[PDB]
Amino acid sequence: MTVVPENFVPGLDGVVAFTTEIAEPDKDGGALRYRGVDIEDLVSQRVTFGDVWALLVDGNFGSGLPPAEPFPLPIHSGDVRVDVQAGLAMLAPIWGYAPLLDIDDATARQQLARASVMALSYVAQSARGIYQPAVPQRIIDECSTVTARFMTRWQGEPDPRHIEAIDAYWVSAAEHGMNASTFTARVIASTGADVAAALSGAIGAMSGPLHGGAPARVLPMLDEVERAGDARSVVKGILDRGEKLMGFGHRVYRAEDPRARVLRAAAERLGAPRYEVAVAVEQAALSELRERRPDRAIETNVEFWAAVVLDFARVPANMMPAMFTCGRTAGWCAHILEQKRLGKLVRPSAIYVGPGPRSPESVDGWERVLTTAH
Amino acid sequence: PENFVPGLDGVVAFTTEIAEPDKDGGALRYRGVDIEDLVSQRVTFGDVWALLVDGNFGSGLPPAEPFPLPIHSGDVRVDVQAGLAMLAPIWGYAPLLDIDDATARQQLARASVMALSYVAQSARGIYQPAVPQRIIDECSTVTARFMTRWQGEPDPRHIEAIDAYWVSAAEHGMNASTFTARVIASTGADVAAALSGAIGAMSGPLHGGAPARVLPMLDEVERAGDARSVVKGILDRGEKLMGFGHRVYRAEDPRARVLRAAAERLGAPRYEVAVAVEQAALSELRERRPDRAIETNVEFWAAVVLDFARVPANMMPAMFTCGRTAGWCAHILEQKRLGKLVRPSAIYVGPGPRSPESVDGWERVL
Repeated sequence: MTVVPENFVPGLDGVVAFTTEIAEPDKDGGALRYRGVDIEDLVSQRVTFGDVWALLVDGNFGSGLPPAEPFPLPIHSGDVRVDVQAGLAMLAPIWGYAPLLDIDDATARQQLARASVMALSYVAQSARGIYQPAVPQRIIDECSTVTARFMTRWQGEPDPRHIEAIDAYWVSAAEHGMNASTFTARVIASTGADVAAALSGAIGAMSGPLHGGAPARVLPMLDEVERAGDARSVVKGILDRGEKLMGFGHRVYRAEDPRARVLRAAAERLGAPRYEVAVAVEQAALSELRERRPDRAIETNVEFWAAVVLDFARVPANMMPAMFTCGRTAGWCAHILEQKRLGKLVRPSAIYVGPGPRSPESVDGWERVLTTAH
Repeated sequence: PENFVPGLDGVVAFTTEIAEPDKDGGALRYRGVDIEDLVSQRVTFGDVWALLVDGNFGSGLPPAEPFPLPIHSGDVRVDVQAGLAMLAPIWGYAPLLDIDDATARQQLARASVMALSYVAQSARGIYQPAVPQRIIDECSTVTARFMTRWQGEPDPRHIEAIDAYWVSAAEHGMNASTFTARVIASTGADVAAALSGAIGAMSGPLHGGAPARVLPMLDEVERAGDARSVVKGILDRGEKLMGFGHRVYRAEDPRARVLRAAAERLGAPRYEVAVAVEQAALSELRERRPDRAIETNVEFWAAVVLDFARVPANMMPAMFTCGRTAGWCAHILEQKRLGKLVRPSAIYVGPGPRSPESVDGWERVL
């Protein structure tokens, strides 16, 4: 049994695994930048998601995400995350993706872009479901952005205001430093595996409820406030019965999350019908939490306004984790390529603290083991 | 960031009670039990799966249920990565966060044995009819079921060789696939999603541990007839000698020793040449660097044993994956009970603030 080092912390909390040039969540400064470019300037100027993908991955504009080729989704599992996780892995043999170790940066960059947009197409197809006929490719070819193509392939005739909402949300959710799925993408890429395998594994980590970042589960709250007309009494009733206010908690940035601000502004600008009730809930929830526990720094989670914006765009609640996955594909691809250029296998250690040497016959249940001596 | 080393190299990420690859002490132990005891006494893979996962004997891996593999991608690794992921909706796998240990353990066993069944079906391929379940039901162990599902009528000596290999390969401490399994599990995801991602990381050529590509060497020696000449020849033409190198354990890898013994005991036809190649390779290498500890890679005898059991070279990575499912499942259950997200950090060193207009290609953005 080995001694545990004095400085050991479980979960690698606060342990630096990489340096990165991709994006800076400036929590002290209250700002988020992608390759130096402020997120507010990207969203406010309505830079489309396909261009922000290229910015994060390449470090500049000029080679946006291309449209998806026609490819009917082969997986129908009843879960969107499963469909895209399995379907992406299956791309490597049919498309001829070699291991990352065997290809140059340019080929890796092309495979990342080709697979990244197919992930969005797969999500749109899986969301539309098997009980509807597909949207013809020539209808989707009318669109001029990838986001508009995604909304058309899914909804057929989407409101242009809802297309704008998704574009704001995806840009705001594209990248945010190291997290379990970004980390998983880099670990798999560090083995030299193909890019589809890395994206597939990252989707698996994204699906975990403790990953963080998924749109908050706030729709029953906003329904409870619509029908009662009083946000503060609802907010107090939730807290007084022992429940938790979804979408609010400890600060992430110094104060307001810059992403929460752009999504509140988008919901306002695009006229989301739930906007006022959501703002009334925000005021009442911050008020109640801040006087109940005035030592804690409490702020609105961006995830609160993520759910508002997606609900506006007609995204069902059980589809919101998939929409988060779709925007984060930009950051996943940027980190995969950065990890490719790094060329270092990720390999931490483990310390053994279990039982010492012992015979099989000393282990509980050995008598219930059948072995042949033929 | 002064003398910072990326990739968590050497950083301790977990403590574990599962197994001790005591390389510097010269022994491998699964829950304290020496691997040589397990293999020499012919403990079947399904019972070692339980030992690693539970910490005790008695609740072996169950047989797979009938379930024709739905993914036929041309890549066996892809078939099982995707197929495992698809198990969660049809089987009702809730996230790890939402279930108790007994339910998680049950789901790990059910999916782990389906992975073996999927590999067996993928390797047998779609151009052959499936083996009927009633023939597979005649088997008394999971490894026997695997080789029956694949080969239809497997030689029992070949089933024994596979049992030896899979137990030798079930677990070996922290590596990229085990680490990936733990990270995914630490998010609270379902166990199929963790095994699926682990298979992705396992497929990378830098992962390490897959059976060595030594069959052309063995081919040339059995043809040319003289091992030392061939070994000299390979080194002299500038190539490297597959399956031999710097020591891994203190001296002989204990998994190498049990795999060689099993090839000898089961009468593998290639055994005599493989032994000739081993002695020649170590002698020739020990001559060229006399102050270096040189040992046979276990992966050398892995290829010999697998080739004996009629595993084609392109199916050896999947055979390695099959065995390692036991360690993956053990580590997922341990991560579950640990209940702590794996959240490392990254340090920004990129450009400072700038406007979108100043960025190359801004003239192309609409």
